[PDB]
Amino acid sequence: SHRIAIPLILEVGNNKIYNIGQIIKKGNFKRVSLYFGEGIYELFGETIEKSIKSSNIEIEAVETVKNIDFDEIGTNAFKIPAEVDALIGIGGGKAIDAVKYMAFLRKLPFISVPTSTSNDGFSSPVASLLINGKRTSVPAKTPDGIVVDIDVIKGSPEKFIYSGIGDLVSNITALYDWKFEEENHKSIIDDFAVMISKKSVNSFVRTDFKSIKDEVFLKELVDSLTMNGIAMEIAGNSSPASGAEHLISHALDKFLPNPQLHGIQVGVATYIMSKVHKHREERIKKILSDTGFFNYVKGLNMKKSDFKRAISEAHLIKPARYTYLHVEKNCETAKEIVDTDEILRNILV
Amino acid sequence: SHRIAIPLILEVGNNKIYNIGQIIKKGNFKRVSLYFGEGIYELFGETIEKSIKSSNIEIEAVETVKNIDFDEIGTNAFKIPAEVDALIGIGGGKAIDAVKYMAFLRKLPFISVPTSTSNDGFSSPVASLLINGKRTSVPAKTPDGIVVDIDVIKGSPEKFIYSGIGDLVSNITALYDWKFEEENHKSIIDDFAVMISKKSVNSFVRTDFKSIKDEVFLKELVDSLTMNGIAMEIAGNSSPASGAEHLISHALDKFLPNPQLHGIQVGVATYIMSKVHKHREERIKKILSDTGFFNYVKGLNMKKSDFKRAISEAHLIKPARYTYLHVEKNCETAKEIVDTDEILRNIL
Amino acid sequence: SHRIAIPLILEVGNNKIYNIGQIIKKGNFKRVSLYFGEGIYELFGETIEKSIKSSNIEIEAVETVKNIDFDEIGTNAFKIPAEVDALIGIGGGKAIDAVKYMAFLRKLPFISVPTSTSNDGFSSPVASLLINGKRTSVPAKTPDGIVVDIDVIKGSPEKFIYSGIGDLVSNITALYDWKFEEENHKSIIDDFAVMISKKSVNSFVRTDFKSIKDEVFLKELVDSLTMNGIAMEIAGNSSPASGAEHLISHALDKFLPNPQLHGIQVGVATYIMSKVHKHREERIKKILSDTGFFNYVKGLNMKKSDFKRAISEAHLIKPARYTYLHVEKNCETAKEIVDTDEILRNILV
Amino acid sequence: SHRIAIPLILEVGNNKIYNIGQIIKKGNFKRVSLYFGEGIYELFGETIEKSIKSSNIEIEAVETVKNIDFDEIGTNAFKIPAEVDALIGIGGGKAIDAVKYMAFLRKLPFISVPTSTSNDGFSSPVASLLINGKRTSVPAKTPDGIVVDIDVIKGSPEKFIYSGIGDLVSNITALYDWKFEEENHKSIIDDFAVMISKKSVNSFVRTDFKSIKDEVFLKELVDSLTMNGIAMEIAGNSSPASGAEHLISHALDKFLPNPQLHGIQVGVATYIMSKVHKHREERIKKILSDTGFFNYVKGLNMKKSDFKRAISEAHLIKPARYTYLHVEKNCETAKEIVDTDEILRNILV
Ligand SMILES: [Zn+2]
Ligand SMILES: [Zn+2]
Ligand SMILES: [Zn+2]
Ligand SMILES: [Zn+2]
Repeated sequence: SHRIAIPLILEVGNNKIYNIGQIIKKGNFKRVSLYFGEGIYELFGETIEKSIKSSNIEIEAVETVKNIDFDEIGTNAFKIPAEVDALIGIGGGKAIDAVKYMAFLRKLPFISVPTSTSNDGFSSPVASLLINGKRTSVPAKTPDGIVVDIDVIKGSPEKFIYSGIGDLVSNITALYDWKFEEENHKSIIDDFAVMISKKSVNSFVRTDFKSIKDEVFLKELVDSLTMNGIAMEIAGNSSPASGAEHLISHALDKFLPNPQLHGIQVGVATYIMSKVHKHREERIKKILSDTGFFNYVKGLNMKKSDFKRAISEAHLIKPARYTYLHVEKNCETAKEIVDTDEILRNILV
Repeated sequence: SHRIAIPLILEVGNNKIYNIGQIIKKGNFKRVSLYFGEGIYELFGETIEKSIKSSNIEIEAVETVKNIDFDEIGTNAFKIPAEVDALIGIGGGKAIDAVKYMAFLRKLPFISVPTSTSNDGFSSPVASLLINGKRTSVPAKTPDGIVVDIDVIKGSPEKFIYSGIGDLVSNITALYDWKFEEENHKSIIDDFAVMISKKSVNSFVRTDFKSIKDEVFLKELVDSLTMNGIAMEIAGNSSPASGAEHLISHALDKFLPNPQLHGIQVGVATYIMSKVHKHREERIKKILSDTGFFNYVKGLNMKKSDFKRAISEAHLIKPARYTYLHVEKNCETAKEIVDTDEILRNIL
Repeated sequence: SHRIAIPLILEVGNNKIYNIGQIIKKGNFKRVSLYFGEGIYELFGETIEKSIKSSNIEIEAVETVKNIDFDEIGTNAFKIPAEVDALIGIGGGKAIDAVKYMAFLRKLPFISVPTSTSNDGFSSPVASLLINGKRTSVPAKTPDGIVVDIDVIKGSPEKFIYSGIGDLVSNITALYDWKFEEENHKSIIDDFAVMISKKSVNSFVRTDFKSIKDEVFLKELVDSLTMNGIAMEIAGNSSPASGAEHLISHALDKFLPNPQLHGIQVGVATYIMSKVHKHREERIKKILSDTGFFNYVKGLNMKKSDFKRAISEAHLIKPARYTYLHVEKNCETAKEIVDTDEILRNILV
Repeated sequence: SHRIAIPLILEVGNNKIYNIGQIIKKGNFKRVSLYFGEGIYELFGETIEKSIKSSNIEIEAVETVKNIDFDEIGTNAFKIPAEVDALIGIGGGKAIDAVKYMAFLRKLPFISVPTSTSNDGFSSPVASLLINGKRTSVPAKTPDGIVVDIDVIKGSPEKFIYSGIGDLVSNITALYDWKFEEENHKSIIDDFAVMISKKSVNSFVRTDFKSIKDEVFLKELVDSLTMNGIAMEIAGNSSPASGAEHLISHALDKFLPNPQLHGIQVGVATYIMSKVHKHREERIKKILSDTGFFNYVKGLNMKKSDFKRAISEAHLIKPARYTYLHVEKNCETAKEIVDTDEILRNILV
């Protein structure tokens, strides 16, 4: 008994920041507040303000987002003046998630304007926040508008792109777990959500590329991450884009003091789960190699022992689900993979 | 650009508590947590648990709700185990609103089982909580189920019934303000929401009654309060049930340390607004008199001065709206009413 | 897996016809066609046209509705110019149902402006048409707008009001059959649909009245009939307003050459079913007596034998349902009622 | 003020016919009727029946669809027994559209099982029928389920594949016209609809292929055509997949006694419109050449003069729209293209 809110505004391409005003006019907002990640205003602020003001939209306030702490977010949410019609979030994944959550708490339209794509948070119904010092995924609301400027994304640090590659590829293992879950009568698949998620991913995986900062490559990456969010909205849950691989990453977040980027953790987890599933192994290996994902991850010195533990505790994150990692045998296989596999032996310490 | 979630389960009548298990089976919940207001478990707890367990539904936890403090609610919300499918709230208005808010934060189905009807919180998309020590109305989510046992309601303290009468009669003034707002191009009316809110209220207002603990009376009261909540869900905002009269009450809440029951404040506010509107004055006067609402309110010693200030600050609660009290002249009229009116001179 | 379209426009009261322009402006229609029942334009046409034109809405065409024949309706439907945004139907039940069906076939918004209330056709998702010479209830679409002028209704012939009373009171038995059906696992009740249908009916039944042309009485009658239609739209089927009593009437329609008004047949059927249900008998008897419904019906000379046959064949109209009349014993009881009951002995031949 | 019904069931791939029973079980249908196009039962009937019966679903009737005449369809619609829960249509485009329309008239769930893909009728909310001897597109309802078996499609006659290519490629010009329309304030674009239609098409256009009976090629063709229909359902109108190119085809249908396949007419129209738009010309030329669409069309001897007339009359099909062909200048340009263009000089007489 669930309701679907497909975003009204979807713009991925060139020259978007400059035209943000005309882009969001479709929402009929009279009065907005802009929330910028640190340093972001210095880069794009004036242009964004000019653009919005010239589209005859008033700006109540311009603020900076400094953290993803649940308490500070709730405080700030209720500080938002009652005459505000809409929230605009401009920045990285953390900034987006914070503003998204405020809009959720105040039941306000939210426009997502990410300056990087480290994951699909910028398009989805879930927010990643700090809850009692621990990074945690919590229900929020899907953005009403998503505006991604590929020029801006071109300029982002490569860590965020690798992170995005990791969160995208996870759709392959997530869908497999979802099907396994259904076969075990522990859920029901949403066919359309599967179809779009699958199409987004397969489009990306097939795209030729010279480098990861390639415009065509980035446009495909962003389109798919956007799609993933909408697929979640359509399904009414995270399954289209979140399976065991995600549960592994969430488990890591609960005991590591300094977890790596969500996308990075999810990517490694996806590789692992592919070998456990014995499904789409070559595709996943190829994309994560060819893009330099594995290369990059080696430099981070993630521990085998931390993954082994996350694998064991993955099921605790969503105990009513039934992924491969809700089965003890599959956990042991997963752990044996982490100890044996050649790529892992290389990129993990 | 808004989505409507009409509750799946609606049950108002006799022998509901005992059958709560079969009633909620429709939701297909596998594992629930029960939250009881203080003293409520001692009264209905065992029965409720038995009923639920016999319908093959697992109970993860049974807890007590001790406040409506936003911080504690958030803390408790994120303590709810991940395997929980649904939240059931059993108790008074404060208890219900707390559990409802947790369900909102965790995106979980919520079953509302009120043991009193002091207001339409038990059926609506808004929660009344403490925010920085101040009672404040905040967005939440409409319950997925509402189960009201009229026997339990029969046994509630009269103060909650009077409160309920007050929150119900407010529909009359709210709808008028809403129409005024539309005429001033500051919103658009949702015709269906107007229809059902109007029907619930008119049904109640016409009902003959010996006393306020009359079963037919109570059943009507509860039906309308339930309707009000669904009306709000349908409209996508509070306007079907919340106009200037409510803005008055919310304004009182911001400066009074010890506000009265929402319903009580809203009732008095409704009487005042009727005279300002010069609309349905006799109906409102009659119902609030005949039920003993006014008598009851006299005993509370609410101050004329507090109402006058609330009237002046009502507009600040929702400055983008356009109720009668968003116009200075109508505020002066409202304040002259509080100083003059005979009933008010008596009960304030 | 079903979608709900609550009407955008709902207006029941005084001075509605004159203000039809301003009332429908909310729909943002640019170009409409008006369909009038026979004689209806003579009464209200100029006013309606003036009002619409003065609200800056173009009128493509003004036409007359002459029948409820399915073939003529389809032909006329596809003659509607492609530039037409909306259809307005002004007249009696047959006229409304015809225009409603055209709007259904062309997927056009429909505004219902009934000049009588012989039944809830003016507010519901079903149309009553002639199919192979037989009156038949068929799926259509709920109006987007309903505009009922109580002054116009005041002036309608009494037969239509009695018909309306009959179609309204049927909620009581329909809801009982629906509950019975659920208990037998042959359907699932929609709680909200039950609540509103129940509230509309109970409001009406309790209303004091001097005569059936009383303004307060008519306003209540119209509100309820309107509610009944919306109840059906909400449930996604007819059950909130259509039970065995309806099946009886539909069965009569299949073998009678000259059936009486839907409402009239339904009313008598409702009385019968109340006795079969042994539920709300006194209320139903009281309302149908007090309003003069029974006295009116006596003049029509409906046959006991026709009702007995309709009772036997009721189940054939909807064989997958499970009302009381899907059980042989209850049919026998129904027939014994028609042969015995004092009121029926007086008002039927 | 419009409601979206995304299909519950979407299956495109191998071994689908045989498993139709398990596939449709998700719909919880208790009793269905199967409607087969001519000759189709002989090919797949027994298997389909077995499969359905073994999934514990009753089959009320098995019938043959013999045409797309509106009158015969209405007659047959109302002959469907009241206890039927769902209609299953198995066959070509005409067959599918006929059964779809019956489901529309009886407000019944519909499962689309196409044995060819000559167009996106099998996934969309519109039906192509004969109205007064003229092929005409009319509002229906989107299927509740779509089941396409690529093995079956492999074995279809090439003319349907070429037809499908033609109806698919039209998305490129349709979207351009839609944007033009919006710029002229004559409609509002649905961003998500644009995104999926665009993604389906671009996926197909990029797919390498040996032949048009290539399994990967076909799977992509079918996925996109499926997507086009859902895009239409999402938008609440046909614009995502129907622009001037379609208006041209529909205009041909109104004066030709023997029109060619919708898809074929649409494909040629799409080439023409691309040159008028001066947009995506090379892509469209490449795909229609490389697939052998143009060579195939040459054999049909469509007349230049017919296209010129269709171009002039295109606007009459939907006069309230504002496509390029709602502007006189663009019409002469289109007509000069038909007289001049090298490809057209070759493939048209
Ligand atoms: Zn993720
Ligand atoms: Zn209230
Ligand atoms: Zn009826
Ligand atoms: Zn087409």
